Amino acid sequence: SKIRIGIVGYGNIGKGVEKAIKQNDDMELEAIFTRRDINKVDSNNSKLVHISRLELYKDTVDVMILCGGSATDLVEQGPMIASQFNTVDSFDNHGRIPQHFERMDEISKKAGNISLISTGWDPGLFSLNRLLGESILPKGKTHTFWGKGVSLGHSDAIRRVQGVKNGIQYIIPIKGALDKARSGEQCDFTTREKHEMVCYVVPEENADLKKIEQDIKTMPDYFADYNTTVHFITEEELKLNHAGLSNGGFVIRSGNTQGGAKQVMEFNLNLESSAEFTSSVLVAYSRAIYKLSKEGKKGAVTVLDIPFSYLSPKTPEELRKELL
Amino acid sequence: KIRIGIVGYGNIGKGVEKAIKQNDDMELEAIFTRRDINKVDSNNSKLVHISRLELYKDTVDVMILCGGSATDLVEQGPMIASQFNTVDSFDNHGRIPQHFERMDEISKKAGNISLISTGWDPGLFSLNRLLGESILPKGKTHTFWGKGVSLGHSDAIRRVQGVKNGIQYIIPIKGALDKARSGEQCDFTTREKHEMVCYVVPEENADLKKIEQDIKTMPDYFADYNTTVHFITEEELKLNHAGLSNGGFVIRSGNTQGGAKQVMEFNLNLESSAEFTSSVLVAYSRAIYKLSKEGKKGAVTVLDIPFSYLSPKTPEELRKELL
Ligand SMILES: N[C@H](CCC[C@H](N)C(=O)O)C(=O)O
Repeated sequence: SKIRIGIVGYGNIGKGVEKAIKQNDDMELEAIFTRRDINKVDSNNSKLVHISRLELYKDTVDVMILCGGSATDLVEQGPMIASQFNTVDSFDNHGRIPQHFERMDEISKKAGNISLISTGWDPGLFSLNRLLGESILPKGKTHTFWGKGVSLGHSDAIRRVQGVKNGIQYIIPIKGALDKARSGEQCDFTTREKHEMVCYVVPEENADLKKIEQDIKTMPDYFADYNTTVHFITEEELKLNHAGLSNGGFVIRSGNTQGGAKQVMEFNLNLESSAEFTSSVLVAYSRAIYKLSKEGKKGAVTVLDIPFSYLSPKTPEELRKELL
Repeated sequence: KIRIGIVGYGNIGKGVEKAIKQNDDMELEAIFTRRDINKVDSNNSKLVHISRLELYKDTVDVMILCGGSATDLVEQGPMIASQFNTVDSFDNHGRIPQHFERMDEISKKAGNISLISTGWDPGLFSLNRLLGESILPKGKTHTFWGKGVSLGHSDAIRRVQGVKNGIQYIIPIKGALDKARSGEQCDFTTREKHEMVCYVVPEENADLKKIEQDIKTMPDYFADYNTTVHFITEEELKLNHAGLSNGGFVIRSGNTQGGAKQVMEFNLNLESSAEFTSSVLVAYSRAIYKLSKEGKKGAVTVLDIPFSYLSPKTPEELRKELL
């Protein structure tokens, strides 16, 4: 008796999910659904199944982990899957989360299924820690920083600059801000104080380096609001040292107890592989959704509705004896 | 609206009284003390003798037990749980299983709900050890307790022959902490993680100071750690040793299929450890109040409670704001 997992999308996250399932003995991968031509990419990939045959697996999959891919169904297809399976997704558009929740709720309830929306590290683990911080310390301030990581949007922006062959951008928490937040003194940080941006650019022959540096730094919407540093490197260095697969971040609650005592709570992540970590979170939550589906839970839920006990394959007794 | 009863008025109890003030949806019904019935520390309103506990039946929604002990909780916990929903911070890890069993039986029978062992450890740290373990199944977990008193160890030394009074501190070792955060994974010996520093006020009848170091060779408590012992006067202790600050770290260093280094960390830096525990107890009382109203009965731990239950905000407000 194993939890039967199904993966939709075989991009970085889908591949990571397949790997993560290998680290979970209570789980088994039933199929990986892709839009790609199976006849083109197959032979031993027994698990690969064309997306058109997804409906044929509504009895073989307990939880469908939605790893979109990078198309469009990364927003409108989950509702399609929810109508036929219990789902788990990492919908990361914070501003549109309330909308996605409503749509997924109506659909999952209608189909008698349960859908977990917006899990991963952010949304997900960071969300949980923001909630925990303001709940434990109602009087104080919450600060979320997103550790060194790439902003695809900004990398595309860099490439539009005259004289730029190729390049990459990173957003990085400023140590000074982290130190201040971590101390007891509560304060509100300006955009410019929380994060800085570092770019690594490969210039075209000639180009005018100083002009590129300024074109990027004064770029509105992307860099204008942040202290930005531009490093000029070769194409070789770019491929070698900027795969851009790592990330991290910090969630800090700086509060005061009645009396002015400084109380600080911090949660952070340092991920060599952002995608694989997100996949691991997705798989852990699949165990939770499975348990909940079996209890008869219907509708959409978020990480905020799920007790951590559901994330473990161990029994309640074992947890209270080992970890509490 | 949520009616809270505070049981015990030591540091945690005092902290709960203040923390309740930081929560609009809560009200303090009374503070129950075991101080002599005849004359208390100023019988003024708030304080009420423990004998009157029974009279508050149906006027108190949650009884927060602030009787920092555990041994006392073994018996006092069940007694209260048979009359009210309860929340405690039972901190003896080894005996948590027994405590849970007893409180569960009692609360179930009385139709109440009892949250046991919340606080920062057990409690918050417990939640993060579980989280780390679930998200990164292949890896190692390391818990460190920042510089602060280790209460029990203070009592432990107060048991040494010739010790009038004293205090001990546990201090993480920077080296182990850095390694843990490195994501390399590696077992540590108790001695590699923390060191212990004691400050003892000798009951110097002329008592042997060198023998006072029974502390160092003391099984469990010390000996497994490099322990330093400083002798001082009750005057020095009282003024320079108000071991109120504390903290800790819970680090999970793992690898995902393929060898990618993934590190998760949760830590606390508390100027007032007791008041922080007090805040944790109050937030969880809100969750217990809600669970009770839903019909939940029996014993629960922080591992069974969704984080949304800790907030007075609506599920929609949380999703729109924090998700
Ligand atoms: N006191 C708790 C947690 C110990 C955690 C500790 N073993 C570590 O993670 O380093 C227990 O024994 O159940």
